[PDB]
Amino acid sequence: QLTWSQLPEVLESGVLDTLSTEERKRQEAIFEILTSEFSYLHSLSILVTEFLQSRELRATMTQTEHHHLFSNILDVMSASQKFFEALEQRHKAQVCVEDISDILEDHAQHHFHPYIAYCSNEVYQQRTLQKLSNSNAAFRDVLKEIEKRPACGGLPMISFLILPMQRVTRLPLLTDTLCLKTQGHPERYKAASQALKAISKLVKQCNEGAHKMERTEQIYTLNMQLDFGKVKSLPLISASRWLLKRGELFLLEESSIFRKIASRPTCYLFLFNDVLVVTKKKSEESYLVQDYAQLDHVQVRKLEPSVPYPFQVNLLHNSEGRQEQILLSSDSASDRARWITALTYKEKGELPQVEVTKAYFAKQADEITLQQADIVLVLQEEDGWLHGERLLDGETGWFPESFAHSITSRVAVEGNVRRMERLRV
Repeated sequence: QLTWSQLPEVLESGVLDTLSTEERKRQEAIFEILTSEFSYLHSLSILVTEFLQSRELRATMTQTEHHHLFSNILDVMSASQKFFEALEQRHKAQVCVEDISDILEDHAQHHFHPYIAYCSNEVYQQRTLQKLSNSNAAFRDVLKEIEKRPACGGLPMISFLILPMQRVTRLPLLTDTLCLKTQGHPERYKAASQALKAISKLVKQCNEGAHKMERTEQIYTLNMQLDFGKVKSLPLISASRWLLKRGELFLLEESSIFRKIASRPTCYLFLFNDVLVVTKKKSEESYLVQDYAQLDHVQVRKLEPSVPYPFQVNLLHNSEGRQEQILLSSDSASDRARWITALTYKEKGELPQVEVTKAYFAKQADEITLQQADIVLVLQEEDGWLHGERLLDGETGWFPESFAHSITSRVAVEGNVRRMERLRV
């Protein structure tokens, strides 16, 4: 609750009477990094004490399941503590802290490596929790009882496990504000900038690691599931191929006008960044490929209108070297837009800006996870869904428009745009 200005030691010193307002802000900026860091470190300790070190929870899982669930949280927690400790000594030593940029850069360059591993392991962590919740009875019971305990603060385990990822994404914002407020001293500003570059570099490494691990898992898992026996074999595995969107769609026939809303034939699409694969789902883990085509040679178009939201996918060069047209429909206007936006994947400042109001977690390959106060540029709006590019890292995704509110005041708008340029890769 207390701010640096309200801090008892700062009052007794009475440095307030003679101190530039910008410096008061630099000290509040440094104080925010330390105060935010402690709350996270405390939240990490709850995760370690109530969940990681729960013998009963370990008893419900296997030696291997525990590693995926919790990962190197002990290593990540240890990294956070040493960092807070360095910052704290500076805070205790003097009423007005000279610099913390040296600690910011040093830790990001040499001691923040655990975050990259922890962030990259998210794909496994998520699937491990889901498998445990859906099919492990013993797990569900024990976790609820731990969640009921007062220390968790009636926060669920998942929200603790996502905290390291959230902090590292916000570290550049806190360091940025410092750079803005360190402009007054020339020598310090350069060091503060050194920090943002190192801090922003670390986020890039964590973001890339998450993508490499997640796409590598998807390409191997999908490679087994897609059965290319009937058609000309296509090598799916590649270190470059990733999944744009997957989904079931309704097959449309022009032969019959009188369609039904029951027992409608369907097809399942896997759309990769460079290839579209048309399959028909046999099991939950087998899909029989019917055709495929390079995204260079795929056209998409809305169909003139029941079975609403129809669209036509044209394979100009198909698996057999020929041309084929697929007529599909979806029962969601927003869903059709997401398929067209993906299928046209190959194809500034006047971009409407929105600010996240409620944390949103991505449920699909299209979507982009967003936490509160994240800014997102808006690219397309359809049926209550916004296709947008995250201001912090440039990642683009869909999310419901209900989680954000329009920012119209230019002074804010152009501030975020000028601010995004500073952290732009």
